[PDB]
Amino acid sequence: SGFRKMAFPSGKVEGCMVQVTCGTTTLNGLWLDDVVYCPRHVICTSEDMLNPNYEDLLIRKSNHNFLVQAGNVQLRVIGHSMQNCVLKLKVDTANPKTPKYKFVRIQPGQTFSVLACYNGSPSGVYQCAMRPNFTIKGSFLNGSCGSVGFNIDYDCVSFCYMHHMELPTGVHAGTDLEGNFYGPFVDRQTAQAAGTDTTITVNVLAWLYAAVINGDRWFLNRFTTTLNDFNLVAMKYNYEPLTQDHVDILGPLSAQTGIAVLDMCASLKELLQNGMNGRTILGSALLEDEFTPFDVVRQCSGVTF
Amino acid sequence: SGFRKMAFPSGKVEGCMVQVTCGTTTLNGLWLDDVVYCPRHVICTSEDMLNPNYEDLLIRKSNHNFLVQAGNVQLRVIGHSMQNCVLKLKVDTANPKTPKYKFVRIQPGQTFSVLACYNGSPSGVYQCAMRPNFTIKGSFLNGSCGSVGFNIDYDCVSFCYMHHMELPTGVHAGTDLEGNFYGPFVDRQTAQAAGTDTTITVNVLAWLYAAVINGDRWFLNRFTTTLNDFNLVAMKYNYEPLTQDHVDILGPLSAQTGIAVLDMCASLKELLQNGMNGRTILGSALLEDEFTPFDVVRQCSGVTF
Ligand SMILES: *[C@](O)(C(=O)NC)[C@@H](C[C@@H]1CCNC1=O)NC(=O)[C@H](CC1CC1)n1cccc(NC(=O)C(C)C)c1=O
Ligand SMILES: *[C@](O)(C(=O)NC)[C@@H](C[C@@H]1CCNC1=O)NC(=O)[C@H](CC1CC1)n1cccc(NC(=O)C(C)C)c1=O
Repeated sequence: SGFRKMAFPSGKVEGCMVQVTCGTTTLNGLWLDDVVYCPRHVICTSEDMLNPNYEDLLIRKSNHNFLVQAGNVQLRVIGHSMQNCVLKLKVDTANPKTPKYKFVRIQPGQTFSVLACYNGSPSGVYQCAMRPNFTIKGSFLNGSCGSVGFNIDYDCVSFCYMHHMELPTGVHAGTDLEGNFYGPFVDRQTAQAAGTDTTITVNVLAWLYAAVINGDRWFLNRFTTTLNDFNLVAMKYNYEPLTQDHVDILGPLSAQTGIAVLDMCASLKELLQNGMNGRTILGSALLEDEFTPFDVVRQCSGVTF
Repeated sequence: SGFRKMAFPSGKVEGCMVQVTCGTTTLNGLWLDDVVYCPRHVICTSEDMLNPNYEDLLIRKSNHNFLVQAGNVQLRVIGHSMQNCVLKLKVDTANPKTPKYKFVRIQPGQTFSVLACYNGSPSGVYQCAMRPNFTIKGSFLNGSCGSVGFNIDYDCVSFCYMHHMELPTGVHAGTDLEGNFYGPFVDRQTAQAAGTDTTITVNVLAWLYAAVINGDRWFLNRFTTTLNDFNLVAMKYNYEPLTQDHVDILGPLSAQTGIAVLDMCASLKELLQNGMNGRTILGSALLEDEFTPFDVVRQCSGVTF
């Protein structure tokens, strides 16, 4: 028992991280088979940033401009290509440690582990979620770019994110591994606002089930509610509307704990209307919406990879 | 920018994790060179737990009783030995992936990453701290035992913890890698209380510096205080007394942020006396004492391993 924020192990992704230099700018890249992926903004200077034409900035580059270092091993680029906002670099050697893997585009609310890298070298690891505004509350210094977000399904590593930008708010935007941005963001140094950051209601609810399971259950309440009724109170506290599909998802928790979904929605509502009044749940003095149903399952079942 | 709880990468420790069966009971062990370390309570049955004599439970064991599985590779035990509350198993093969490593015994307040394992297989990773009561707020299901806590110093992996027990509170106790328990705990199923869990003041202060650095600075206060004065207010809020050595440690933060230690101690005091009154710091609605000065440095500097 006990409950914490925890990431999948990094191990598998560590051996896919490489350093990529072009011009001066060096950042991180990801090496799978005979391809190294990275943010295309590696070809830009601090000036190009303000309004780059990537197509045209790229014509003036050739394979040999792109230095790719695997610790000390220098890989030869024998081809290159821009896919959306990523660059794909054909290289001579295939990665001996390439795991099973896939490129996924997660839905908002979905969580993933992030291995933060500086200069191809991984500095640390943490879990975060694709916030409803399509940002993420990460920790990314300069040099962090091209670091990635991933899930693991026993063997298979799912790549959901590649890091590109920081926003005025101290939050981050980035791409799937096909290089399309989550949200409306562009890889340019222009003014860009997040949008309204809402709470992932379904994830909050699971966090409650996890609480129950761990014998933090004081916030349980005799009241029940209806779906429509509860959403009225959600919308007003800026909570993502809750669908039938969200309830479905919370079924196995619901079953296990003996607490009906809507009774848990009742208990939540009263916490919105009445705050936490000082107390803590699982040590957190606020509500935590960066845990999927699945995350909770995993951690209250002890799954491995 | 941004700030999160993040662990070192696991990678290096993953390749040292193995499964150890004796009797029925299987748990995790750690394989360095030609030795596999694990909690000695692997030789016990659910009954032995209530009051085992380990010496005598052990005489009736021999090398072949101890099954050690590295994925599928079965290692041959050619020797065994009890060190305090751990068992050391001489085996035929040395671990090809053994990194540089050391056995450390951390001080209370010190943090470390934990890679939680079930059946030699690592399920996930999180950071936690040796609480002043010598417990840790972990997430450990049955089968988690022998999972370990570690730091990394570029190359060198420092082993600070091996997991053994859960306590009535949903908290955990365990050993250094020489097998001595942190705190007064014993590997037996008897009644054991944590003791008073105090807050790691010095770590809180660094978390504030990290806040400042990230432009959460509302809690900054014109007042200053004295060391003796502030401790009076600490003791009463159950905060670890603050030494000169703690101030020393907070120097480089102090310098960088331009905020004197005692001015930060002033700002803290008022947060004790006045609560957070609703607001959040770095998204946390309480004070976070599971970040070392060093942790903060690392994350606001981008160090790698
Ligand atoms: C990345 O470029 C990197 O690590 N390069 C070596 C990364 C670094 C950021 C600094 C702090 N945390 C980070 O994520 N991001 C940027 O530098 C990006 C590059 C992308 C192509 C734009 N970057 C550059 C310039 C300006 C911005 N941001 C803004 O203009 C905001 C005001 C919206 C930016 O994100
Ligand atoms: C560990 O034994 C394991 O994983 N074995 C396969 C581990 C499992 C715990 C269950 C939930 N989280 C855990 O950490 N710990 C125990 O089972 C320990 C073993 C040590 C030798 C005692 N254990 C066994 C029996 C009873 C207790 N605890 C208590 O009696 C408390 C009431 C103090 C215990 O920790």
